[PDB]
Parts: sequence; structure tokens; C-alpha cells
Amino acid sequence: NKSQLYPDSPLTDQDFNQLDQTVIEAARRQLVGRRFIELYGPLGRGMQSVFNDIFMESRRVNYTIPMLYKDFVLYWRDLEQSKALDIPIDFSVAANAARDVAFLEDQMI
Amino acid sequence: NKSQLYPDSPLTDQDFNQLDQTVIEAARRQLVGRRFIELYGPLGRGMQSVFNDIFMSSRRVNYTIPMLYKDFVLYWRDLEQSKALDIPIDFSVAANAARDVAFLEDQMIFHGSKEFDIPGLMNVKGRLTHLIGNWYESGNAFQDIVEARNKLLEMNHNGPYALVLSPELYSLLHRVHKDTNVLEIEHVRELITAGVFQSPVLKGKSGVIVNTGRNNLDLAISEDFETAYLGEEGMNHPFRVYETVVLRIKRPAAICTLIDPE
Amino acid sequence: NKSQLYPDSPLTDQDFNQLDQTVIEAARRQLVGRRFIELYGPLGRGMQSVFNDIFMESRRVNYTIPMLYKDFVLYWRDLEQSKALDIPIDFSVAANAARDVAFLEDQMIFHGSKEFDIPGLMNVKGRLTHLIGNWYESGNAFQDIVEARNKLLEMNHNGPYALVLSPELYSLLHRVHKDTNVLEIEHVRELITAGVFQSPVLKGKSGVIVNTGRNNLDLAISEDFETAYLGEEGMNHPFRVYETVVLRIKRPAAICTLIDP
Amino acid sequence: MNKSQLYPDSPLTDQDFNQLDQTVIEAARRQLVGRRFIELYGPLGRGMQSVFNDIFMESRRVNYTIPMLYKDFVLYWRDLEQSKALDIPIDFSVAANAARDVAFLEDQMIFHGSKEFDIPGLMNVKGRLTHLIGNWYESGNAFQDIVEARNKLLEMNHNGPYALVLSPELYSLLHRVHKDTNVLEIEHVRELITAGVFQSPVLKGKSGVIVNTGRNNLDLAISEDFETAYLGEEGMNHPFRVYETVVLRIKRPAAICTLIDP
Amino acid sequence: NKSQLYPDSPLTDQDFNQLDQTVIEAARRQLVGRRFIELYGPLGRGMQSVFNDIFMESRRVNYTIPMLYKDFVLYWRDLEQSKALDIPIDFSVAANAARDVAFLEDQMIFHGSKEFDIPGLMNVKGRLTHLIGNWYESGNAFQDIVEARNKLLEMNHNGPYALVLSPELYSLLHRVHKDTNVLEIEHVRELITAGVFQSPVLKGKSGVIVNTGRNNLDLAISEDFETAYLGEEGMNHPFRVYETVVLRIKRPAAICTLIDP
Repeated sequence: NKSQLYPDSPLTDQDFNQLDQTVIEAARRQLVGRRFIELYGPLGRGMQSVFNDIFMESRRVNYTIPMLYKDFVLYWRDLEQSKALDIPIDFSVAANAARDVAFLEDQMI
Repeated sequence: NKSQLYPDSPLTDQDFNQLDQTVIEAARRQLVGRRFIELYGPLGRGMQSVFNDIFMSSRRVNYTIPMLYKDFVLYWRDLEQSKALDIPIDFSVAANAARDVAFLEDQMIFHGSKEFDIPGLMNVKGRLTHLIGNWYESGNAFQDIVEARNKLLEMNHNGPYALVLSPELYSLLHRVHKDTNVLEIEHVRELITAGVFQSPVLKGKSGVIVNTGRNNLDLAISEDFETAYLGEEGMNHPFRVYETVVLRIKRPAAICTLIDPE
Repeated sequence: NKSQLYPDSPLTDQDFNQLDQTVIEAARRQLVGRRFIELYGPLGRGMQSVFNDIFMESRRVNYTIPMLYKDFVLYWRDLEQSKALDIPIDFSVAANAARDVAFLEDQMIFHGSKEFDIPGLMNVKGRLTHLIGNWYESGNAFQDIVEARNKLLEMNHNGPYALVLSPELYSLLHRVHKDTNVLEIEHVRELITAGVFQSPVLKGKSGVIVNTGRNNLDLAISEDFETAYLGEEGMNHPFRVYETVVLRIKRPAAICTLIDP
Repeated sequence: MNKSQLYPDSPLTDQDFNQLDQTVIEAARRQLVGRRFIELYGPLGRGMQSVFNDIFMESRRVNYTIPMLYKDFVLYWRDLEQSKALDIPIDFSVAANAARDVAFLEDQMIFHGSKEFDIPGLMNVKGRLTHLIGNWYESGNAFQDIVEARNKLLEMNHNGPYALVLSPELYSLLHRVHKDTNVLEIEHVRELITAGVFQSPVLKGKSGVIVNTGRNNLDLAISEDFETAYLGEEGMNHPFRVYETVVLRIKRPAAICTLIDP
Repeated sequence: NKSQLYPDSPLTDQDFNQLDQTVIEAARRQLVGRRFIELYGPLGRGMQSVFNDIFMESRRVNYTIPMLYKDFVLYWRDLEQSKALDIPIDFSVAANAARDVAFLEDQMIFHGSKEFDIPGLMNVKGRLTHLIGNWYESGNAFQDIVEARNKLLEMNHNGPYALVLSPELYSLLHRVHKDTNVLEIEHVRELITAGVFQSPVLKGKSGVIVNTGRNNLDLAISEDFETAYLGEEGMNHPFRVYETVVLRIKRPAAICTLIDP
């Protein structure tokens, strides 16, 4: 899981799931491309390019798969304060980044 | 096993082994690119394209792995006669098919795959270019190799180098060096430690010096020289000798091509 | 074995083996064709003609297999004297016959069988021809081979090459090269991997370079060198050293011919 | 003692690091010329950041700071994941390029020194013997100039075994045949120089050096051999570094004879 | 052993053996006198002078055995640093001293000990002298050795001969002979069976041919190359590589000397 994938992560397993759920919910609320376009996958990490057969009214074109990303930063002072006061970790910046990856996909689509 | 993979093949298990050996030997003898260019292993099925990082800071290009194949037919009349008389099957057509594919691979290695946008050693962008003088005069050929070898040194390529020349130019280092009273091929072989090779794919007075090493260039083998039964057609048994190979030139500056100015 | 194959043979099993060993040794010492041409066989007695696929730079031609033989005679007086004195039987005449079958094969391999219309190395259509200059001057012989080998290389025939020269040209290769302090034959032997041979069948200044490989040319043998009793005739014991061989040139472009103008 | 525990954050397993080590080491061995005729003094260890050299001129102690030679290459995470998914061995081509560059750096430091730390080289050390060679294109000059150079070492109380390293052009010129003996000059030289006649791209033009092999004459002081260290993961990619710490000590400068073109 | 011989030695038994092996190897790589002169010993520490019977072409002379030594110093800071870092002790200075004792023996063997009045190969009375010509011209070096070896042969000294030349003359032997396509040194090496050596002790154009054999000349060693602790002085550890050797030339007529006019 995430905890063993990033042993140095300040977020625990429960804290990291909230990071995933916040990102997933923010993506679904903004992904308009996936609302009507079917998904061919998940292919997996072993695929870096796909072959597209264009039937004009066939032509085979090798479409390399782009990677769209947004970074965002979780400041340590906020994380330490949340741990000290036993309050849930704020992931508002994480949702903002997901809204920008979902906007990048829509621009690319 | 090829026996169970082609249940309808007329050849037995041992006959396929002889057919495979004939194809392998004919290809290996006729292949000049693989002598000095290393193989990026058997990629196998599931890798239809490969990525080449071109260094001139690197840039990435997606290279589609093309299929090179030649078709040969084993006539049933000849097959039945060999089985009846217990004489070995003549796979001379198989050897010619492997020879033709090997010639095709060498053309793809040197002159590139134009229809697949894959460059070759003789036309890769960014390669060094050297102009050879009159190699008919003794000593000019050695000096040209020295000048071209120094050109690769200027671009941080210390060797070991491999030199491939056209047959017309190759049959010019087989002359006594008047300065040293030795064959000019021997002096070049001392400088070119990876060997000097000929190739019919090069026409006229052309040649290329390649700094050997898997970090400069290699061949991505999706599947090595393999034979496949195309299925019975008109009572005969056609086979396909096919291979899936692409050439990756990671550092084009490691290739210096000798070009006749005329 | 031979004793039961020819019950009337004056030679015993041991005596007949010496006949075979003498014939075999005399054949190997003279067969220059088999030194670089691969054997397609032994097919057996059930094959009398072979199919040759000529790839010109396919054409199927039915090559009937010729039979080459020499007879020789073992006189009974010599055989009786040897038995009486307990000395080994002299097979010098047998070796002489084997030297003539091995010369007949070389003639058929290099010049072809006119009666059966089978081509040879020096005669086949579709071969490459190189006109040699004056090999007497040192250094010309190496250059002529270099240019002739270049013609084979331009046809995607990258060796290994086998060069057969007439004894006049073969001896001309033994002079020291011009300015490389090395015998001219040694430099050619580096160029020709399969070896440089000589054959008396080639007359004058002539030679041939053949790109070896059974996919280029091969030798079809239904039966190798064999000795057969022809039956006693006039108290003598005539035999026959025979073989059924034929040369199949599948790739005529793999043969480069050196001739003089 | 495996590098997996040394770099827990590395993406390579025990076997992948092992394949990485051979790729770096083999590419280094193919290019390291100085190590062929110079003994290795070490590995001293991480506690030796500078070595002491006692020069016996024909005694002065000089402190040499051990230089660190390195080159960086990056393995892309997409490539590592793609190879891992397809069960294909990782492509360490960039590692060989980095290892080859470091090997050239060590050879360049051995011969031409290191101006940054004022460490002398074979062709730069003070007190060495200098021999002005002649036209090696003409016959006999190549062997004679070596004989006088060896005589210079003999007069300086150094009686072998010698090691001769020549520029790549001069090494080929030694393959000529002798004017009278009708034997190649290289075998005559090889009988005089029994530690081996080598060639190196570092020497340019008509240049060479004759070195009296022996620990008491000169040696390589290394604290860390060719080692691949995993740098921190940056930008989701994995950058590595092939580094080594080697300094050359010439205890007897008079045991080195340099062939210099006038 | 060494540890109990010098209880105050900073070097352990393993460290002291490396001192001995370094000294021994450096001596063998430089001792040209012992390559052809037989050893009469080790006599032992109980012998300080030897009797030489000179057979001129007997005379008894008491040759006192000289002692040749070089000191060198092992600094304590280097020894302490090596112990702290667990690295082997550097003995480069020790090898340098051994190269100077092996040069002192060669000087004493070839030129003699003037202080003890002991003759050498190049200096003894009763030797044969040959005046070499111009060795620069090819073929003169071989001829000069031939005539000089002839002088030894006329004195019933029929080999095996050992020839030692100065580096100037030794390198002059490496040119190809005049018209025999063979290196001049190779022809001399055929003439001189015991081998042709060179010594830096011989200056200019000079050399010597010695007819080997312990009945002609020998080397008397009471003690071979030895390393002795001289006791700590100024925190340093001075040693001494020493040997007690002397050359006895019993037959001065067995030495032929090559000099230039």
C-alpha cells in the first residue's frame, strides 16, 4: 500500500487514503471527458504508447501516452499543527491540484 | 516446441531443427551489422515499439519495430520423395530466404527505414562527415582513417572503433603500403581494433566509422531470426523467415561517414 | 560384405579390404573437388537423377547422375605367385585406376559432362568472369584475386571463398610479394579462407573462385568410390572403380572465373 | 554486504545493482590502459583523503590530494517500470557511457596530470627523461629511437621491465616491417619491452612514453575503485554517479622516458 | 628470528619479512655480478678474510672481506599513520637503499675496492686487453667480440663466456647486422653462452668478457643481503642494508677487457 510504497511519507495509511479520496472526488467533479468517453484500460505501467487505427470516411498511428501532472505542496508546519491538535489534515491544496489535472485532461481531450 | 506449434507442418521435430540451423547459419554468415553492433536482448512479444534517447541533454523518439521477412516454399513433390528415399531435405531455399532477410537488415541498418522514419548509419542526423581523397594512391587511405578517427576524438569518442567500407573501397586497403611495405588493411586494423568489414549495401566509394559500444548504438531485437509455417497453399508448404529488428542510434556524433566528394 | 557379394572373387575379405583402402587413399590424394564442395549424400542406388534449382542473379533442371569408372585388371599369374610366396597382393594398378576416376570427377566438376549436358565451375552459365593480366610480374596475382573477389562481394557473396588455380598459376603464387616481404601465396591464403588448391584439369593460365556453402553448390553422390568385380575373363580378374557423382550449381553468381585474354 | 541495504530508496534490487556494477566495471576495463602496467596501491579506504609521495630524484616529500573523478547518468522511472512489467533486463547503456568517460578521465590524469591539484603525469613530471624521436615513417627509425630511449633508462640505472605506451597513430606505425630483418618492428620492440606495448587515445600526434614498471618506481594510489553511487531521487527519476578516487605517485621520475616529436 | 633479534623494532614479524622481501627483490633486479659469477659461501660470520691463489699465465694473497652498506631511515610518523589506518608499511626507501648496495657490489666487482686493495674485472693485473674500434658502424661490434674471444681461446679458455658491456655499447649491439638480416645482439648471444649483460658501472665505451667457472673466479660471501636495526634515533628507526662480499680472481687470464683508445 501507500505506507510501504513511501516509507518516508509523513502521512499514515488513514491520512494517505484521505489524500486519495480528496483527489478522486475532485477529479470526478471536474472530468467531463470521462462522462461519455469509454475507458480502454487500465493497461498498466508496461504500456507507454498505443496504436490508433483511424478509419477515415485504415491508417495506423503510434500515439505515445502523455503524462499530465500537478505538484502541490503539503507544508510541514500545517502537518505538525494538525498532529499536535489531533485535527484532520487539510487537503484543500491537494483538491486544487486534482482540479488542474482534470482540467489538463479536458484540454488534451 | 515448433512441432506442437505447427501441428500441420510436414517437417518433423528434427527437420525443423535442421531448418532452423540452416536459417541461423545462413543469416549469421551474411550479417555484417551484428558483427560490430550489439543486440538489445530479445525483447519478445509485447514490445511492438522501442524508445531511443538521442544524445547530441537527450531527446526521445518512439521507434516502431518493423518486420523483415522472406517467403520460401517446400514443394510437396520434393518432400514426399525425400521421405520415400530417406534422403535429407534440401533447405537451400531456406538459406536463400535467410540470406535475403539478412541483406534487408543490413540495408535497414545502414541506409535506414525510409517508410518507418528510422534513420541508418549513413544518413542519421548529426553524424560526423569526412571526405576521402584518392584512395588509389598508397597512404591516402590510412591518412583518411587517421583524420576521421581524430574527428571522433574531438567529439569525445575514444573507441574502440569499427570501420565498414563498400566492396569497391574495401578492395583498396588490400594493397602494399609503399611507406611501410605492408598491406594497408593491416595498418587500418591496428587503428580500427573492432575490425574492418565490407558490405554490399554500400555503393560506390562510401564508408562509415562507428565507435563501438552499447551506449552509442545497438539493435533492438523484438524477435531474432525465426521461421514460421504459413500454412498449406496449393498442396505446397510455404514458410516465412521473419525477424523484427530496429536500430537505435543513441549518440549520432559517434558515427563518422566517409563520403566521396565526387 | 565383399566376399559374399562376389563369391567368385580370387581376393579374400582381407585382400579385398586392401583393394578398397588402396582405392580410397588414392582417391583422397587426388580429389580436389571434394576439398571445398560439400557432399549431398550418399543418396543411394534408388536415385538416378537429381533436380537442380538454379537461382540466377528459380529454374528447375533434371540432372541425370553420370557414372565415372575405370577398369584395371588383376592378372592371375601375379595373384598365384603372391599366394605361393605368402606376400601381400600388389594393388598398384588399382591405385592407378582410382587416380583416373578422381581425375574424371575433377574434369566433370570443373568442365562439365558434355554427354549429359551438365555444367561445371569453368563452364556454367551465369558465372562471373575476371580477366587476369600478367601474373608473371610480382604483385599482379594478388591484385587480380582482390578485384575478382570484389566481384563476388558485390553480389552479396561474402565468403568463405575457395580458389582453385592451374599449376602454372598456382606455382606463380609462390614468389615473394613486391614490397611486403611475404610470400604472395600467403597473402592470398589470408584472403581465401577455404584454402587455395590446384588442379591439373585447368589448362594454361586459368582459375576459379567459388563461394563455399551447400546453399551455393553441392555434390550429389548416389554411390561413392566403389570397386566391383566384373567377372573372370581370360583367366584374368577385371575390376571396376566407379562412382556416380554430379555437380549441382544452385547459385552460378557464386563462381568467379579467372581467364587470360 | 549488498548495495540494496546501502541505498534502501534505490529502485534496483540486489541483482539489478549487480548487473549495474558489471556494466560499469566492464566498460572501465575495456578503456583503462594505465592500470595495465601500473600497480595499484590500495584500496586505502575512505580515511585517506590525501596521500604522501616520496620523490627520489636522480629525496623530496610531496603531499598529493586524491582527486575525485565522477560522471552522472539518470535512469528514467518509466523505463524501469516498463522493463520490470515486461520481465526484461534493465538497459544500463547510460551507465556504460558514464563509466567510459570516467575511465578516460583516469587515463588523462595519469598521462597529462591534473592541473587542478598540481599532480604530475607520465608526460608532465619533472625529472623525466626526454627523447626526441625521428621520422618513424622511414624504416628503422622506429626501432632505433626506442633503443636510444631504453639506453637512456639503462644509463639511469633502470634495467626494466619496461612498458611502452604510444599514441594510436604511432602504435600502428610500429606494425611496419624492418628494413633488413624482414620482420615486423612490433615483435622486435616487444622483445625489448616485456611488460607490453600499449596504445592510448590520450596521446596525440607523435607522442609516447617508456615506463619502468615496478611499485618502487610508480604506482596508482586509490582509495575507492570504480563505484556506482545512487544519488537522491529527483523529479521521479533516478540519477546515479560513477565515481572513483585515484592519484598517481611517481616515486622515481627518472624511470620515465618520454618520446617527444621535435 | 628478526623480532627476537631486535626486540625494540617497531616492525612486527610480518612487517619485517616485507622489509626483507623488498630488499631481496630490489637486490636481485640490480645484481649483475651474481648473474654469472658463482658464490663461494655463505661462509658465515666467523670469516673476515679469505685467501686467494692467483694463477698467472701460484701467488697467495689474503683478501680481507669488505662490508658494503646503505642506511636509509623509516620515519615514525609514517609508521604510526600506517598502523592507525591499517595500511601496509611503505618500504620504498628500503628498496632504494638495496639498489645502492647492489650498485656498490657491482662497482667493487668491476672496478675493485681501492681502500682494501682488491682488484676487479676491469682492473686486475694479468687480464687480457682488446682495443675495440668503432662500434657505431654495423658489424664492427661482432668482429671485436670475435677477436677478443679469440684471445681467451688462445689461452686455453674455451668458454662458457659471459660478456658485460656498458649501456652505450650494449644498446649498440641491438642494431641489425650488416648483411645477415639478424640482430647483432643475437649473433653475440650465440657466441656468449652465459649471456650478454649490461652494467651502469662501466662508463663510456667499455666492456669485459669473463670465462665463467668457479675455478676461474668466484664470489666469497660471509653474509648476504641483510637488514639490521641500528636502534631508534630521534624518534626515527634507521636500518642498514649490508653485505660482506669480495671478488676472488683466481685466473686473471680468463678475463678479456674491451676498452677504447
